[PDB]
Order: sequence, then structure tokens, then C-alpha cells
Amino acid sequence: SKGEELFTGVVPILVELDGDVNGHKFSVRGEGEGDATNGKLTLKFICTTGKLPVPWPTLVTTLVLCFARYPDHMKQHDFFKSAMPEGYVQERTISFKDDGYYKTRAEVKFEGDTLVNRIELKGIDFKEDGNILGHKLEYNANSHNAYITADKQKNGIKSNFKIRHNVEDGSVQLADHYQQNTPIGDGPVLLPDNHYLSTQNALSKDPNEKRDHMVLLEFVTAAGITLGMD
Repeated sequence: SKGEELFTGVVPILVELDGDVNGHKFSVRGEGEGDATNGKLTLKFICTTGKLPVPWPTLVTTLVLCFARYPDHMKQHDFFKSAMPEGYVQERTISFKDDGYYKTRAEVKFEGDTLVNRIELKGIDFKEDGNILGHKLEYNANSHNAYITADKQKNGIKSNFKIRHNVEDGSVQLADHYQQNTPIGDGPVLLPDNHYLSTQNALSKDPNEKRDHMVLLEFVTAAGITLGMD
């Protein structure tokens, strides 16, 4: 494919999300930029509808894996850039243990010079006194590895992985992610060999921002494929 050539420099990013969790509706808009050569994303997100009714950390995975850093010896296992600029659809169900579940559908693709991530989220069966709707989670994110496998029978990839949210009392809230990606256009796409993505996150606040918001720095790097015989 030709898509990886679109990511050799710094690329502006736009993220739009419409959400509805137990009937509490919200919207988020984010902007920033991505640097795939270093695997670096920097964005700021605003809840444009006022107060976000779920904790910001529960939305990190939902709010652009085409910016992951694939080492030169793994360039041929980079499904996400191969689908560009036509993009892919990213769908998850995120099951919170002893609580409800999100269902998400996103389109990730270029619109002009900007990589756009446009998401619809629905949340169902949450406890109004739980860790999610009750805002009992710490404002941070643990580093994690997520294994990718190809899905031949759909021309795409799939991944299942656990996210562990820190709870304000010292416990951990588990978030089981089931993910699937499929291309938008009909061009050729690379189907990877089993590997994983390695992710770190840092969440902060902008001193000058009054709205409900999240400043995010994220690093995503691909690994898991041996490199010896050139």
C-alpha cells in the first residue's frame, strides 16, 4: 500500500464523539497532532456539552492506531496505515466488570490534510452508584500491551485486551475490550502476523481551561515480531 507515506511528518488530528450512557448524553471534541515516526500523540479534549458524566480515563481507548510506531522490520504488519487515506472502521465493546458496557463505532480516515476520528458511543446497564457513573476512578492510566491478530474472513484485524482502571479506594476496575477493524475502501491492505502494541499515557489539565477537559500525551509502539535474519 501507499498509506504509510502520509505519516512521515506531523499530522493534525480531529476527534469528534457523540455519547449516550444510560441516557446521559454528551459530546467531546478534541484536537492536536500525531507524529508516527516517534509513535507520539498530543491532544486536548473538551466536553462541549458541559460536564462529562463518565470519567475521562474510561474514554482514552475510544478517543487512532495509525500513529503507532512500527519498527522498520515490522512495516509490513501495519494494517492501520495501509488502509489510508480511505480509512478503517473501528468497533469495540468495552465490558466493565460488575457494571455496564460501552459499544462504539468509529470511522478513522483522512479528510483533507487532517486525520479524523469520528465516534458514536452507547453505554448500557451501568450502575448509577458504580465506579463509572459515580466518578470513583483516579485521573491516570496504566501502561498496557494489546495483542493484534489478523481476521482473514473479514479483511481486517482483531484484538482483545484488558484495561485496568485505578479506583480511588485502591481497588482496580477491569475494562474488557473486544475490538475489530475493517477497511473502508476496497484497495489492498496488509494483514499482520501476531504481534502487540505497547502503550503509555499521561493525563493532565490545562491551567487556563475552564471547561471539563483532558490533556493527553500517548505513545504507541509495535513489537512482538522477532528480528534476526535481516
